[PDB]
Amino acid sequence: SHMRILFLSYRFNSLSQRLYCELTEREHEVSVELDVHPDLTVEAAELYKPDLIIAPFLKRKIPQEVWKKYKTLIIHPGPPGDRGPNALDWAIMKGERIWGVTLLEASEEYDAGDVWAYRTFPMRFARKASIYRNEVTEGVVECVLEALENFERGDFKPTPQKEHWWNPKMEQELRRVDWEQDDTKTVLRKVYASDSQPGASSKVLGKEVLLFNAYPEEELKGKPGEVLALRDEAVCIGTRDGAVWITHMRERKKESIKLPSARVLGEFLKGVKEDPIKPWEKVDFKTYREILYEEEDGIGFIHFNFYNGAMSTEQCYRLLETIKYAKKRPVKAIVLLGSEDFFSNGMNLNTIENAESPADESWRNINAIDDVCEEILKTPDKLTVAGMQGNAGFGGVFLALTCDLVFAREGVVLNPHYKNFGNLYGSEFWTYTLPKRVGWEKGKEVMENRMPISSKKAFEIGLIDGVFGKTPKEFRQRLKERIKNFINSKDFYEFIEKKKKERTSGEWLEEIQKCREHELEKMKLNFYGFDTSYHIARYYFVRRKPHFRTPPYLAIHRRLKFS
Ligand SMILES: CC(C)(COP(=O)(O)OP(=O)(O)OC[C@H]1O[C@@H](n2cnc3c(N)ncnc32)[C@H](O)[C@@H]1OP(=O)(O)O)[C@@H](O)C(=O)NCCC(=O)NCCS
Ligand SMILES: Nc1nc2c(c(=O)[nH]1)N[C@@H](CNc1ccc(C(=O)N[C@@H](CCC(=O)O)C(=O)O)cc1)CN2
Repeated sequence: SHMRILFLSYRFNSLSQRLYCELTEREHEVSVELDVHPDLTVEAAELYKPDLIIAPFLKRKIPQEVWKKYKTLIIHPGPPGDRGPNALDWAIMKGERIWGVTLLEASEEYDAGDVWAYRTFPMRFARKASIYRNEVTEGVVECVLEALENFERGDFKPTPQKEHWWNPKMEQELRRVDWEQDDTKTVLRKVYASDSQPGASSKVLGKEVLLFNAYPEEELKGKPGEVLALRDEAVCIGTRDGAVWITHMRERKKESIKLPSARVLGEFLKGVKEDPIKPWEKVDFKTYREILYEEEDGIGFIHFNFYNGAMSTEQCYRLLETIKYAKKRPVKAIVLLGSEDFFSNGMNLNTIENAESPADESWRNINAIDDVCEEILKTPDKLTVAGMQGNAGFGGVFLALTCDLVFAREGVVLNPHYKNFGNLYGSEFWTYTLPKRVGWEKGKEVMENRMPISSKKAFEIGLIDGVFGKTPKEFRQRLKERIKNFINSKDFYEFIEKKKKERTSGEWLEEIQKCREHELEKMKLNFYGFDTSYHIARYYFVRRKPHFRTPPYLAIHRRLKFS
């Protein structure tokens, strides 16, 4: 019953990773072939001889030689009968109330194969990536697990499609924001449909840009197209009936880097005044709040919505300032909540690559995230909690591990490792937090593993302290009630008493410092030494360069001892 399954994916993306966790933790073997060349895909399937092929994310046709020989099921992020490469883009642009996902059989015509499973769900008015990572992903997991059981059953007959419609690749002219003609709702719809790829084209201050990560603004009312304000490198732009914040942009050029808006517009933003809102301020209206601090029931909650989970050096210092604020408050616990889509993905590779010296900026960024980690660790008189509502990878996983307690939503995927990105040693005090949780033996195994793990697996191995809730909202409510009941028990004051004794002693203070300097010694060699694999890997990743090989940690079939 344990199947051998081959994934065909354009990239090993969030959906591919989630499915990888769901299948392998059910004791199926999953090998991945990235979509490099049809000839390579033919070879992959003849080497691996899968029981079943699943294509979670693919942008071109599987060759007939493969799907006529091996049963091949393709994910489509739309309901049955929807066909085309940009299903979610069109669903958002058209304002569809209900949407869905479909698992269909490979065929010669795009998205025309018989249906193995499907789920429908109501749409949210939200970024494409948010729909993809939540509703679409959860529905795909259900369809794939259902198709697996039906495949093992042996007698299954898929349903041919009846009604169908085709939506082609959406052109940039359809996404383009015209500030004079588009009200705020229209700007949001266009950016949402284009986020995180490929962006909504527009002209801001006479510059051709692509827009990402929009938020309505209800106070600042200016003139259509006028850059009204700057807040944490996001810009606020007047629309037909109001204003919208745009936090990130990209020059309308090949292989340009997605960056905070202020680093793209740059010289054209002289005279635009910063308009700050401290995270702890209460505000009556809709606006962009990168970081939000709220106190409830003796708990201080810190939301930090860093686009794509990437924490630039400057974002790290803004988070650090909010943590220091919270530590002076009369709360018994501080909870780091990240955002709904990500807890954290560690250093911001985009702002590093864009820096005059990416090596220097790497150094600044890793010291800044370590300063956040050290501030959390040196909190002897309050409980600290990491609540991972969404995925965490790289330095962001070990950020969470500096908190006393780590909890995650069901279905969150963790990448507690670096080795994919030119073998960084990592820091964030992992040489202290990881052995304390799972020991050194199991600790090195965790960081040697280059594949994702679910929050359920992380809990089973003792990497985190609990997993609960199906949605961000349900996770936050359960987390709050769990912490509330703990900080009002006797074991809280007993826990804090032991934490005070330990984290005020010089021996603990000394051990922590030695951990940081050892990790940063290794990291400095990653950044400045003869090996430049980190810099090369960074260049390809941030500029969306295509894959030319599937590495052996993904492709079981491309390993040496294979038969
Ligand atoms: C984007 C999409 C294509 C899926 O990819 P994904 O969910 O983003 O997968 P990932 O796990 O790699 O997400 C990581 C993101 O966080 C960014 N990120 C993470 N850590 C980062 C860091 N330290 N620094 C900078 N950026 C970071 C990544 O750059 C990436 O963002 P990007 O999409 O702008 O490149 C999805 O939105 C979509 O629309 N799919 C439809 C296509 C389809 O289904 N076709 C048919 C399939 S059979
Ligand atoms: N055997 C086969 N292979 C497939 C599918 C299939 O059902 N049958 N379904 C594919 C997923 N859905 C689509 C639908 C349309 C397009 C498409 O239209 N692509 C452009 C390429 C431009 C682009 O990058 O989008 C083209 O002209 O070929 C790509 C994937 C995955 N590969």
